[PDB]
Amino acid sequence: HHMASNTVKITISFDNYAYLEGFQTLWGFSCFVETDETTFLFDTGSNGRVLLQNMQQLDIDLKKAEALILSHPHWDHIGGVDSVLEVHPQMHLFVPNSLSKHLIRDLNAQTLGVTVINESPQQLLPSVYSTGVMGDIGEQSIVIDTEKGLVVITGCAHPGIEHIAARSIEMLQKPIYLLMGGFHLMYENTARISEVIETLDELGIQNVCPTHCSGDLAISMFKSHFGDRCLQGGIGRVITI
Amino acid sequence: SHHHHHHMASNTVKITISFDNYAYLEGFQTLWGFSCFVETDETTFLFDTGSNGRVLLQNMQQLDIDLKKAEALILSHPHWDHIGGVDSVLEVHPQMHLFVPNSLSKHLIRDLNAQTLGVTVINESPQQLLPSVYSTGVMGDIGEQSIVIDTEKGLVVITGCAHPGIEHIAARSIEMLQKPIYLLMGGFHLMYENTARISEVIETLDELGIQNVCPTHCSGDLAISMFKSHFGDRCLQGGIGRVITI
Ligand SMILES: [Mn+2]
Ligand SMILES: [Mn+2]
Ligand SMILES: [Mn+2]
Ligand SMILES: [Mn+2]
Repeated sequence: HHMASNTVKITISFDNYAYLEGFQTLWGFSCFVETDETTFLFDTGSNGRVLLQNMQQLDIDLKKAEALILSHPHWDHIGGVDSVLEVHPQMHLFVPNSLSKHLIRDLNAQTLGVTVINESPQQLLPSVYSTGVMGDIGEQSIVIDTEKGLVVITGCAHPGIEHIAARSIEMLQKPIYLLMGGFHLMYENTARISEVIETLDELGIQNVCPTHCSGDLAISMFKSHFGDRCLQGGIGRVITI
Repeated sequence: SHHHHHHMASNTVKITISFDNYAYLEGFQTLWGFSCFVETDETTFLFDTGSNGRVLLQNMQQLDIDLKKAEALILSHPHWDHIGGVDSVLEVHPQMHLFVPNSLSKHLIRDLNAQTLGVTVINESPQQLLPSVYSTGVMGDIGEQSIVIDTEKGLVVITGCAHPGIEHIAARSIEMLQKPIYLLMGGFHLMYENTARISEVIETLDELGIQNVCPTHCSGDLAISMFKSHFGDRCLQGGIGRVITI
């Protein structure tokens, strides 16, 4: 009994892992989201020239995108904004208040307008919600409401992947079908990661797709724990809900 | 069997402001950030890349700056409005050497190494980078380097946003090379200082003997006005398209 999404197609378009041959791996994250109600870009990687190149090689039509959502102000997620907005300025933007006011001003003058998200969760597009800005760095994740459950996407997940999972489940009172993105576990030891995994098991996370800054150790442990419920990420990966 | 040596000081230096939130010439899009195209006797380099690499390349075309004659790219510090144009510059002209502060992400340094002629990572010690061109070394909490150009008229010190304090960057430069400062230019980060401390900054720069200033970018209109009242013609107008000849 929800106003959920019919089909959701997520394409990783920038990553430091490669799911497909023919793509330059670089540090950063970005993914292209197509639903039956909206189309949007989530983050822009560290390099907008490679990002545009990746999208041409993936047959991603950037001009079909209605909105650009930014997770947090780090170089490896806003590094492609200028290249994206040059070719497709007619977009509404959704950014966290952690972003420089100078940048927010420049973006407003270039696009259909910038919505600034605060600590309060908020719907952005049909079936697409922001967690609100969390953590000291000031990061927002996006929650997509689908028939199979929630799909949560994070940039580097600085506030803690388990706090973002729990925030999303509170917002919409549905379980999480897919938790994906960068988890920022690359500097953590084995013990800590097993605690995170088992908290994600308590919350009932059904599938995960850790990539970007998640860490080789964490990704391996996630794989051995979730098995086939742990999806291979990287540039060119396509996930359909 | 003939020997060849670089000059210690450059006889002529030409500095072109190619990205700024002030405009000196008509018909350029101001945006928050800074970039400088520097031509010396023996080398040509970029100092920072603004916040928007597409606008940066457009500004450089309109200014008849050929990016491809630049031998090096120097980054002052990791803020979005100074590294925002790096990817656009390296796509058209990757055959450059890079000089970056150690406050840059090691992930970003790794990526820049694979795409360029190589990255030199500056630490806390001052360091020569090019003929007549030195870095102060990484200063401040954010980790910002400024460049000191050795000229036959004295030192030309260029700064991105000057987070460590413009008076400390001035003093460091003078310690480095034991020459007076002919020109101190760039963003001085004096935007939210009251007139009382802008005044003690100004007279510290007077005691250091700064001969000319060009505050721009994040300097602040309050400070810029006090600077232009104190220095008169020795305070130069900044902005896109401003060409300073030494
Ligand atoms: Mn991050
Ligand atoms: Mn990241
Ligand atoms: Mn700065
Ligand atoms: Mn700045």
